[PDB]
Amino acid sequence: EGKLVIWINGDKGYNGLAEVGKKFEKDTGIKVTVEHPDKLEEKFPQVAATGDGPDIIFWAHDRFGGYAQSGLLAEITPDKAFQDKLYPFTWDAVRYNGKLIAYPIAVEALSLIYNKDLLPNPPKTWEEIPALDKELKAKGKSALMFNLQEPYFTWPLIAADGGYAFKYENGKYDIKDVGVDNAGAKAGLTFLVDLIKNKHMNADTDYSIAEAAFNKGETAMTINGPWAWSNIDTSKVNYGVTVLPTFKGQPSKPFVGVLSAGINAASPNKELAKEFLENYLLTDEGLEAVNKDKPLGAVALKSYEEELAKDPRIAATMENAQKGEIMPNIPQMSAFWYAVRTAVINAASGRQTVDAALAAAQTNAAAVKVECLEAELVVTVSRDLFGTGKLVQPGDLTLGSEGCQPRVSVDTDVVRFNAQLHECSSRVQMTKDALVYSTFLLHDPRPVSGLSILRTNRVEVPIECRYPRL
Ligand SMILES: OC[C@H]1O[C@H](O[C@H]2[C@H](O)[C@@H](O)[C@@H](O)O[C@@H]2CO)[C@H](O)[C@@H](O)[C@@H]1O
Repeated sequence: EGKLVIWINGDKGYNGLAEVGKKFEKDTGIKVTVEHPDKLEEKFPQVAATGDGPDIIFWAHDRFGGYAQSGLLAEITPDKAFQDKLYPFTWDAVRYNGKLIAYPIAVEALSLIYNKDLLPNPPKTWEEIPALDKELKAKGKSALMFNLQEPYFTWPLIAADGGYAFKYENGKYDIKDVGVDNAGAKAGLTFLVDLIKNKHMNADTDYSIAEAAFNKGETAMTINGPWAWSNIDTSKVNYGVTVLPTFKGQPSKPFVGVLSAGINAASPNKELAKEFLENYLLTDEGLEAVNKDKPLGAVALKSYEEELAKDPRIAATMENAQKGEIMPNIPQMSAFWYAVRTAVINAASGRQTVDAALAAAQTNAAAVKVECLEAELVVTVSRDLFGTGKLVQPGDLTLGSEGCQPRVSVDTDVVRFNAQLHECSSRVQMTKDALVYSTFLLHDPRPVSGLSILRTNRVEVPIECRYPRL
């Protein structure tokens, strides 16, 4: 106590935020340490639960609903005055069960970035790209390259024809109705898989690779957010930020993220944190510092938002955001992201059919929660697997092959597997960055007693853990 530790992703303007801390230390004498750990969104909950963790954590609003439910977040109490300074849309994003849990910072959205010396006219539709690629392939270039390793980037396409995360009905989200295995999704994803089959794109393409490609002018287009602009400005590439291409006449639907800053419920400096955020970061001078390092896009503060609205890049950001859908901040979000992530990855690698991959993503997102530990794996399965109300039995569930002998625990609503990674991995591989331990969870009620007909209750989902190669 007597300082502030802050966590924020590595792709954000952490250097600018540390400057806002440099000022905060000068005026109050309290030192601010800004950190940018990898997987900090998965790590925060882990440390915060043990009383530890940073004072302030930065991330899109979608994670904070889970945090608040786990009791890891202190409630924020800004007065009516301070509230008027921020847009009502941004406050809604950080509200869970009728409470304010974090401070809205900026509004993010994925935009289409093109290099106009290469491509004066950006494609208005996705379909135009397969052909536009052949033309560029002719002169040692590629049409499009972006991060295929994160569902955040490929979702805008999948969600175009009618893909959605959770059905919002009657004023609430139905965590059992997930729209990832419908025709709209399959369409979007199928198109993406085709691109990789057509070799118009590489399945192993991730953030840095797509960044370096576009920044070195090796590709005409890329998809990314405001934070990316800083590095593209330094590469002195004549680029442009425009609306995302439409898929089958329908516009791409990106998830709208609202960069938020929460306060650790176990943080001893709650008052100090409230000061820094309200009275140092959320001001014209504070947001300016960060924005300069890495663009925040459309800031939540009305005063500094209007000053940046002139920027055509921000305008295109807002346009895509307008055509997109705000992320739910419900705790089931993480399950959703994992489900989709695994889906896209398996499909793109041709390891699964689009129809199968999105089928498993359906179950995963609804019924399954995977937790990856150092040498250990935890899989939690909803007993109401199908949503029929008929609870499955533990003996019917099976993790991995015969060698996998996990410790099985059974609650009223769940069945939990604790498995050793070494014992339970059916498949291991290496990516640019990652070691991937993979396995499957299986529900096989058979042999059954009655005549199994219509819908089959044999379900198999992918269980995967990805670890950074250091
Ligand atoms: O891809 C899954 C991922 O999506 C979002 O993460 C974004 C984040 O919102 C952006 O600020 C920036 O950091 O890019 C991220 C994707 O690499 C969700 O916020 C996150 O929960 C989810 O895991």
